[PDB]
Amino acid sequence: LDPESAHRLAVRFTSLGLLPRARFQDSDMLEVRVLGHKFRNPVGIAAGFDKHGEAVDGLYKMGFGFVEIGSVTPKPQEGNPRPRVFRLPEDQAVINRYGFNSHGLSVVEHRLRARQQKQAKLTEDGLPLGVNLGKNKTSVDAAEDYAEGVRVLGPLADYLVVNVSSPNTAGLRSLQGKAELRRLLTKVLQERDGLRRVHRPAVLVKIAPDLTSQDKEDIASVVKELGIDGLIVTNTTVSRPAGLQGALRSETGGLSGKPLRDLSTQTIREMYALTQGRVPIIGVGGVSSGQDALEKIRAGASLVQLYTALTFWGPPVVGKVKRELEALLKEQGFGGVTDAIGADHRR
Ligand SMILES: Cc1cc2nc3c(=O)[nH]c(=O)nc-3n(C[C@H](O)[C@H](O)[C@H](O)COP(=O)(O)O)c2cc1C
Ligand SMILES: Cc1c(Oc2c(F)cccc2F)c(OC(C)C)nn1-c1ncc(C2CC2)cc1F
Ligand SMILES: O=C(O)c1cc(=O)[nH]c(=O)[nH]1
Repeated sequence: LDPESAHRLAVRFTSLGLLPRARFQDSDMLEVRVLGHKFRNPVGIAAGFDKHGEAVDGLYKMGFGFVEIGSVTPKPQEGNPRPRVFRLPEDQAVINRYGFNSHGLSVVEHRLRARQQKQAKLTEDGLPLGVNLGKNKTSVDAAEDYAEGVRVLGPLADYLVVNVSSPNTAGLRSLQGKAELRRLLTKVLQERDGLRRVHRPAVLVKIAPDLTSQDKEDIASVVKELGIDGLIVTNTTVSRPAGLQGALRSETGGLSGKPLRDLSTQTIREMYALTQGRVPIIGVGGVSSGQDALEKIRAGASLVQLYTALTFWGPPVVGKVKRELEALLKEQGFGGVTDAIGADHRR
């Protein structure tokens, strides 16, 4: 099985509930209140596993405390030619250049509408839903693509993600620069504020691990100025850290998994400091263990996500991360996850 074939089968099996229901019962230690919601546990599935919102209920069954679908583009688009996903088994890493393959807003809108009240119950029970918004390859006006996403899927989401950090769409990461970023996020927040109160989601910005010090300072400034609700830190890296062994290490695309882990943790640490710990962070990149999760929480993450670990450990990795995180919190004298958020910054 090539990686993309495995991905398609994984989504199909998850959607059909063909996996053991997670025996691990979440303790009160793992509960987090952030972004106006209760999260039963802080371990989410990152964007790019369920791009088209086909497997949401199966992912809650796997034991995730929250699910992020997408990225979703306004119009349907095929993304890049195959092959476009590469396994680096020696590195516990993946390189992908999917290029925002998307069923598009209308198809995803109808899928989420079909289970909207089921989701309202799950959200009330501490299992929220995120929607990650992308832009079409041929789009002239990036802000209008994101605005369309807010209008169509904002009403169906607990939080929205403005993905300005895909490495696989020409000119996208340049939306991370200051004057353009202020214009883009002002338009996104105006559109969000225009939705009816019960349909009004939190808005987060998802950033690359590949930003300059200047880029990070500029993002922190704009996020505080505009009242952005949170940051997702980080997307995949276009860097190739020294020591990658995989034969496929020089494939074009975003690198995920263990080689991204500490680059992502350091970006969390920097963004927490630049926002004075006042901007909730979802920490993501190379999480495979309770230790990986707690390092991101101590660096300033309120929640974490994983993806690549699923491809090396399978579905059991979710319960593993939760059980190890609970054990480490007890060992280090934390009452719960909330007490550990940003603990490294208090020395
Ligand atoms: C195959 C693949 C597809 C992805 N697609 C998306 C996407 O559509 N939108 C997005 O924001 N991030 C996407 N990501 C990035 C993940 O959400 C996450 O930020 C990154 O993989 C780091 O987490 P991990 O090391 O636990 O996989 C994708 C990652 C992979 C491996
Ligand atoms: C998470 C996941 C599986 O694990 C399972 C499961 F073994 C049973 C049910 C659900 C699952 F997710 C799996 O099982 C293969 C189909 C045997 N593949 N896989 C996987 N997922 C995503 C990708 C992305 C391209 C990078 C690649 C993959 F290999
Ligand atoms: O669709 C993709 O190529 C994709 C998008 C994104 O945000 N991140 C990633 O690694 N791949």
